[PDB]
Amino acid sequence: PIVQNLQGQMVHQCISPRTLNAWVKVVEEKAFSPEVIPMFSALSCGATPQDLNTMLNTVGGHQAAMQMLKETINEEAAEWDRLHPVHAGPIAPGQMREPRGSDIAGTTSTLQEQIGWMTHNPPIPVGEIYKRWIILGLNKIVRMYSPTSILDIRQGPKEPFRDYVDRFYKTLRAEQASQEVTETLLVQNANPDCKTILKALGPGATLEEMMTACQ
Amino acid sequence: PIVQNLQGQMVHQCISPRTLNAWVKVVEEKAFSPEVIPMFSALSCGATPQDLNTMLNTVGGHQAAMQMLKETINEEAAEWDRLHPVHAGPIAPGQMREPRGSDIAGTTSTLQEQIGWMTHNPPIPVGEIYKRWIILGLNKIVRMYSPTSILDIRQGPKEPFRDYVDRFYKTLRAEQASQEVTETLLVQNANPDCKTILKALGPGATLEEMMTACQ
Amino acid sequence: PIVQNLQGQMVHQCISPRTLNAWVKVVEEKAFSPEVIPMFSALSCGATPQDLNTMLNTVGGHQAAMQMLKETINEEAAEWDRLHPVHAGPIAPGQMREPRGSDIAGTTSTLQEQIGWMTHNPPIPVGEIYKRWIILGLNKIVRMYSPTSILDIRQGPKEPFRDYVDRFYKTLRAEQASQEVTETLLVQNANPDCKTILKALGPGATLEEMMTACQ
Amino acid sequence: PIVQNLQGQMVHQCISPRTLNAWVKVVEEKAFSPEVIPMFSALSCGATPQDLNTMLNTVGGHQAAMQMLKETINEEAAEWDRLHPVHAGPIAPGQMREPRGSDIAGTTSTLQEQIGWMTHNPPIPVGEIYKRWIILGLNKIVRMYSPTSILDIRQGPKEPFRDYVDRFYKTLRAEQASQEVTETLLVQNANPDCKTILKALGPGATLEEMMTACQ
Amino acid sequence: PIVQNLQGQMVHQCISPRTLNAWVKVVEEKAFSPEVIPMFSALSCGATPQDLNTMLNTVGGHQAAMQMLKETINEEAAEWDRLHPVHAGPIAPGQMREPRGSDIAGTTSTLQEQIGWMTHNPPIPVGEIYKRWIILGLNKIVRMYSPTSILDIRQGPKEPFRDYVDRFYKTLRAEQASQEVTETLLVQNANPDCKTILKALGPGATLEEMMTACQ
Amino acid sequence: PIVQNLQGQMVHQCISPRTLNAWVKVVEEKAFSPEVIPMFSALSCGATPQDLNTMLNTVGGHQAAMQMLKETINEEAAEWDRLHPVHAGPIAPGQMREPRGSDIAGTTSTLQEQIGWMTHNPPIPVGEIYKRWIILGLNKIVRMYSPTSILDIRQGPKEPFRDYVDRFYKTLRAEQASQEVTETLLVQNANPDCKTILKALGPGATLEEMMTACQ
Ligand SMILES: Cc1[nH]c2ccccc2c1CC(=O)N[C@@H](Cc1ccccc1)C(=O)N(C)c1ccccc1
Ligand SMILES: Cc1[nH]c2ccccc2c1CC(=O)N[C@@H](Cc1ccccc1)C(=O)N(C)c1ccccc1
Ligand SMILES: Cc1[nH]c2ccccc2c1CC(=O)N[C@@H](Cc1ccccc1)C(=O)N(C)c1ccccc1
Ligand SMILES: Cc1[nH]c2ccccc2c1CC(=O)N[C@@H](Cc1ccccc1)C(=O)N(C)c1ccccc1
Ligand SMILES: Cc1[nH]c2ccccc2c1CC(=O)N[C@@H](Cc1ccccc1)C(=O)N(C)c1ccccc1
Ligand SMILES: Cc1[nH]c2ccccc2c1CC(=O)N[C@@H](Cc1ccccc1)C(=O)N(C)c1ccccc1
Repeated sequence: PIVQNLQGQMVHQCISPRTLNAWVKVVEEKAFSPEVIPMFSALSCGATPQDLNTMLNTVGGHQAAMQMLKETINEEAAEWDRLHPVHAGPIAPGQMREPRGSDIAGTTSTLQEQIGWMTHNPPIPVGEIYKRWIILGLNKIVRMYSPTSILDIRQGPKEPFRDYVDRFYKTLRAEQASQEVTETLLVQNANPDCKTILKALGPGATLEEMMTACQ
Repeated sequence: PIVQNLQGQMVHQCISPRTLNAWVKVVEEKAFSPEVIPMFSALSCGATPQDLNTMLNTVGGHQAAMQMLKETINEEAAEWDRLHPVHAGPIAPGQMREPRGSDIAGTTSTLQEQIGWMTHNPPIPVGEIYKRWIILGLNKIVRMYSPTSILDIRQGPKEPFRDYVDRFYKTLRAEQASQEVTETLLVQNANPDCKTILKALGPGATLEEMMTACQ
Repeated sequence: PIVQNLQGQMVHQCISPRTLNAWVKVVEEKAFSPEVIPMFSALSCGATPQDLNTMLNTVGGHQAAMQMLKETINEEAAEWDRLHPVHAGPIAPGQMREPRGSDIAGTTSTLQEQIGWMTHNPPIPVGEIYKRWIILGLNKIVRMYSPTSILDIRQGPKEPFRDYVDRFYKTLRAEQASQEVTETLLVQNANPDCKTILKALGPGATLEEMMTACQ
Repeated sequence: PIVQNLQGQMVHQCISPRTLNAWVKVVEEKAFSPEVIPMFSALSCGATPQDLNTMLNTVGGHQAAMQMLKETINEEAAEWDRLHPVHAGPIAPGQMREPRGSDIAGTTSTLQEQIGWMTHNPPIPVGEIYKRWIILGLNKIVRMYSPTSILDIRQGPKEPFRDYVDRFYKTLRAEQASQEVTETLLVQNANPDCKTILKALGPGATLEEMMTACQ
Repeated sequence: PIVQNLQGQMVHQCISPRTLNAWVKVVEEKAFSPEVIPMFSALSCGATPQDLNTMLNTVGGHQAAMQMLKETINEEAAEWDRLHPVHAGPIAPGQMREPRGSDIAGTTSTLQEQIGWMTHNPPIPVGEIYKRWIILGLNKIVRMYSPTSILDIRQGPKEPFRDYVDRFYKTLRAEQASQEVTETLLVQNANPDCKTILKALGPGATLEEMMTACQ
Repeated sequence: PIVQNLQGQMVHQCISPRTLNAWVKVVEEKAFSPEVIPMFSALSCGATPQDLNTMLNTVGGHQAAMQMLKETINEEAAEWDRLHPVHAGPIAPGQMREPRGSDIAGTTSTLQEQIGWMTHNPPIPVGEIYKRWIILGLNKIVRMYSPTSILDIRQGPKEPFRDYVDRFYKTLRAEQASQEVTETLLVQNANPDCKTILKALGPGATLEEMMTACQ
């Protein structure tokens, strides 16, 4: 990644085994459960495009997902190139060239060029731009592997209300890949006895009040 | 988080895998037992609002609680906006804008803006302000999931006094979410033989003396 | 905690997950065995009162002990206030105020005030003062939960002398909470055959010589 | 490895136990699965040729592979020598000599000479050059130990489409040692019912659309 | 411990959880096997007397040994006082006082005084002096708990020679607490067939040659 | 070890628990398998003779090997003394003395003297010189405990060729203690069917081609 030293200047630092192992284990344990995405984002703080490819490459399984991610990346890179065409022809000696989609994705750029872009003034944050493309793809994957529709999350006749609400909002989080946009459907899919207590609370009950009322 | 360097200046530093993993495991092992809250506070030392959202987002389960936390956060942010309205209209070029509730909660502010607020002179400590809102919500959650009333903590006929006092004050801590405001109820809920020894100690016995007397 | 930087100046540093986890696990594994106390003291090197409360708060169980510790802390703070009354009335603008017991225990002081006291010249070491109060309380707890009197530590008819001496001095350490003030009682509680060998050594035998003689 | 200090200058640093252990465990757990290669590359960030030999040498098993790697290294070093012959005869006192293949592979050069090359201006990046040779060899090994042809990856009659796509692209990755150059063969090797749905999608369906259509 | 900073000056640093845990686990796993002593010495690199007491205090069991260690420490401190008597009477304002045995053992000195001695010019290395006393005691303990005499280490009729030599020199190391001062007794305690081969080698065979000859 | 600081100067640093534990576990898990040697060399990067003795001393078992290592060390030290005799008589006040074999092995030199030699200009690298002696001894040990001759490594009638080549080169590595100096013996010890395929390849087949041909 790029971090600041005591100069205090922005410099490249090797990705640590600590970070590498964290990401590998998160994927191993959690697959594409939505809470994997914020972990990816935090572990890749300050990442160059090279670092981002490294993390993605250390994933052993899930190659269907990874191919879908590649397809999303290529789509975003094509759109980058539409929005910001780069001038062909030889570039000026010693000068910084403009990055195209493939440079941002780190397929056609060197680490040194990536470093140059990220630390220039003003900087071209190719690491942040590539990370956004990756998260866009990962969100699609989280939504694809979400196994259940919110419409099938209904409270069991013997299920405690809190356990039902946990399933409901966990399902909501995956179906929406942790992006916000509920109250009524939650009451509707409650079991008969809880639904009765809830309807009699009136509209605008907080979740706290609902869980209290059905405890 | 924000830490000081050797300049020695306040600078942003990436959240470490060590911290990320600690928080994830604490929640996994302890749920919303009250001692989870001080762990959250210590692990989030120097946190930006982005860092705080990261930690909250890496929690996989407990989505009922998390939605309750969101509702508490939105309440505190609405109140912030009532107390400190921000001036609409274009802000002055190159100047720091005023944060509203959603900026403090990190929903509508960038990391760079958060950094600017936290390191300004005088600083606007948006990380500390957001952490207070979060702890307020987490305390509500700790109190909700407290499974037992202090009124049902009574010493078993064969239960050692120390084991009874452990249950009593552990229950007290959850019911009050580790916030202070006892002696008499502790004696009242003691078993017959211990209660006898305790009553004969008179008022104002220290807990030490009570546990000694019933050992 | 407070540590020195390369300026090299005394600055506040966040408590590390490494330290937090160490303390939590020590208590989990060892309860209030006496060797827990020196571990507490070493893990809390350079601690502010805030850090000390953090460590104490991350303890999940043992709430009878923790309440006894609170009572000891309040006693020491009352005595601090007797010895060093603070002047009421508004304090001088921009000036350091005097800490009372509750400030030292970190109940009524901010981290910034604690930092100010600890780094002032001359410093008021509120972290060290609070740590002493805590260790005073923890020592009482170690002594309370000591399950056996030294008078009941007697060598088994088939127990090796070394195993008996281990139990004897381990019991002594708890009963005295690792504070020093023996030879004769150790011989007295030895089994018949070992006691015979020991009596014939005469007074002033070193433990080494005693263990050699009964090996 | 070589890293920059606060001068901020390029200096040699000892390889850490953290890195050494990471590499050893990766090989132990994963053999020559393709995701091992990017892990090698990241763990060897900034590596001297000495560091690269160290990592390769700490591998205990897989000695057939290691001998194949040696043969690849010797081939690349022979080619280096063809392209960049070094002048025989005594070199100038105090001056940097030219590296030949065996110096780059660290068989005939000292750590001090390697350091000199890597930090000279302009530098001769012998660590990066040697790493490329090693990855070239490791890629051959990954391809050799790939147990299955893509032609034998066909969807089971009861196999979920996603599970089939995972096997297909994982096989592709090994057979090609994680180097890119598919859609049609993936449809062809699908089972009858999925193939029907897929053919009726028309050409140019994204993988996302295909997996959606066969879910 | 005391380490140098970038000033680069000798400063006090808190003992790390890493070090604390290492020592605790070494004792837990290895007891007073001789290889425990060099581990103690290395883990206590740069230790103040306070740090040394900390490490000794975190040992939970083995209290017979610890009392023997205390007795050895008191003996060395008495001898220090004989060799270097300290002048009674009030010491000069602001000046460094002379350490007596109890100051070196850290029973009657503060951390600040210990720091002063260790960093003075010329320094009085109270940490190194105390460590020597401790190792002297630990060596006595290693020798006491050595369960077997070298005279009872004889090669089994079916025991491989290498396995016999391992037991022989491991026994030697404990009986001598890893202090050097053999060839003949090793041959004498060999089994009949190996002894025959060995006698016919003549005097002055290296161990290598002996183990080769009896393989 | 000796490392450079930010001055940036060569200074002594305590050996870390991380390093100490790594070495101890490597020996525990791997004995004197050849890949242990490069691990020793890397873990002892920058080591003083004191550090080298520390690492060797933390090994609990294998005392036959350790005594053989001592004998090798004494041989190398005797030869050092033959090549570089040191002048007897009192050395000049404040001046650096010449190291003899026992100083390099750290038996008769202090840490301060070792530091002086290693950081002098020009330096006398006593750590590197001692490490070479140790590796020379360890290599002898690896060769001694090699359980099998390359002449007994023959392909099983049902053994896959790759599994045979793994055993062959692993045996070669131990018998030669990871020092290079094969093709023909590998074919000769192949099973009948593989030998046939191999002979018909002609001389000069690469191992890659051989393993391909017998897959
Ligand atoms: C955890 C989560 N569960 C969801 C369910 C449906 C849709 C989205 C989600 C999310 C992501 C989610 O909303 N995470 C929160 C952080 C958070 C997590 C947990 C509790 C409180 C705050 C977040 O990133 N931001 C920016 C946020 C902060 C405060 C209020 C609203 C949003
Ligand atoms: C641990 C705890 N148990 C409780 C039971 C009921 C109500 C609250 C609690 C708490 C939180 C609790 O009170 N924690 C203590 C720290 C502490 C923890 C454990 C022992 C001693 C001191 C705390 O944060 N402060 C500021 C404090 C310090 C000294 C005296 C009183 C309060
Ligand atoms: C370990 C311990 N066991 C005891 C039994 C009864 C009473 C007290 C104790 C103690 C605490 C105990 O005495 N710990 C020792 C350190 C120590 C620990 C173990 C062996 C040697 C030195 C200590 O803190 N100090 C200041 C000390 C140092 C040297 C001599 C005497 C005291
Ligand atoms: C993971 C992988 N699976 C493959 C299957 C067949 C052939 C090659 C591969 C690879 C290596 C592979 O292609 N890894 C990717 C990084 C990556 C990994 C996973 C998902 C998305 C991006 C990579 O290194 N680069 C430079 C890249 C980046 C974006 C688009 C295309 C290539
Ligand atoms: C390991 C050990 N085994 C022994 C058996 C009997 C007596 C003493 C011992 C020792 C302690 C032991 O001798 N350790 C060695 C270091 C060492 C350890 C292992 C192999 C080679 C060198 C040591 O500390 N020094 C100073 C030393 C160095 C070279 C030659 C002779 C001595
Ligand atoms: C791993 C190893 N196996 C052997 C079998 C017989 C004899 C020696 C060995 C060795 C030690 C061995 O040769 N290790 C290699 C490093 C290495 C390890 C593994 C694969 C490729 C390169 C080494 O140290 N050097 C200097 C080297 C580098 C390139 C070519 C030839 C030698």
